Amino acid sequence: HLPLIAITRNPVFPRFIKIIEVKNKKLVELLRRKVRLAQPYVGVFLKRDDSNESDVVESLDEIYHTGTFAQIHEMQDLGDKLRMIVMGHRRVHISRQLEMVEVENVVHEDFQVTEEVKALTAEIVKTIRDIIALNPLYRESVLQMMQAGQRVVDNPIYLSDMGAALTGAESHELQDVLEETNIPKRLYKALSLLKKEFELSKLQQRLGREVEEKIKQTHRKYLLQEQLKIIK
Amino acid sequence: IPKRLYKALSLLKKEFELSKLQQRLGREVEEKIKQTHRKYLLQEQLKIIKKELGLEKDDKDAIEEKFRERLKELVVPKHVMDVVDEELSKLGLLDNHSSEF
Amino acid sequence: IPKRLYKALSLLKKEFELSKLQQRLGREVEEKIKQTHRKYLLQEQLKIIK
Repeated sequence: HLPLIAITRNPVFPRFIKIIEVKNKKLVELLRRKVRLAQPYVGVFLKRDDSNESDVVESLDEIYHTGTFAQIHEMQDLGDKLRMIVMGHRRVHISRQLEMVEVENVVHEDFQVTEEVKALTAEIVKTIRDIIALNPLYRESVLQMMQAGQRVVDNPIYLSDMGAALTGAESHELQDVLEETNIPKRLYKALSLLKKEFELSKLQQRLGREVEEKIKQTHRKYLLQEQLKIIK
Repeated sequence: IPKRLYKALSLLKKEFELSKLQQRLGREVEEKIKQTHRKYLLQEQLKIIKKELGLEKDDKDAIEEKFRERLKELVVPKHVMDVVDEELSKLGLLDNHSSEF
Repeated sequence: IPKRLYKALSLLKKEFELSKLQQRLGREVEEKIKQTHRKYLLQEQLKIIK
């Protein structure tokens, strides 16, 4: 029941530490007004097409109905005066933000047989492992800490979200995956997103080795011609 | 001995069958994503051409862009236009600092 | 004895600054060469894709 925040280009994927550094100075007044609460919290939302900070403060329809309530970690202000840390813990999809009413409709229906439902997880983690091996993005200690063989994945949906967060697809695609209600449908799209990044990555590696090997085919023949010259 | 041998083989068969049906569904997903047009892949490379450097300064592209938006305004003919286009190709061949540049 | 230690140490620091200056100068010139050829890789990638 707080006025909307100026997210200012900061996606907070579920189970993914993130930082928010809004440029406006009117939000610092609200951040200083909420230190009195015993259980403080802050929400994180996603922006609609054609981002505009003036529309966030002018109108309240721009922000998506989805929200991510969470608890604060610690304020710092090392360099800037507005450096808050954010995380994605409590997802919400407001029925009507304009008319804030909210409800934790965090559906996670699953069929009784949960045996063949983890076969897709194996493909998601092997494809993500191949994305970080052929296209290394993040550290590999996090993958060894949270393994699928440890039985510590109390929220498979959250771990799948953690895996789908590695994709660089525009925010809209993430919103589209969030709109999906069935679990295999969003997982199928997440796998598709993973391959979608994979195509670009494989293209980039082929292009890099191609240009580099072309440079070598240049200079190696120059080494041969240089040998020719010196013998001449 | 024959029971353990067949059950072990069966375990390999069924686990491979799960991996095979899932891998086939994934190959089909790969086919449906590969349906994405080749323009998207070449467009990714097109963005890579413009996103290797940070700024537009200290380059022949800068001058090429001011003169080329010019070219777009003043309605050049097909001859002089193509002649300056091929000459601009040479200017691309020409060095950033050469005295002839 | 502490004065000779002071003067000898002063000589050590005097050499240490000049030496560090020479290495900094060398790495700077070399990094200019690296940024040259690396930007050549970027412009070459631009060429090949174009």
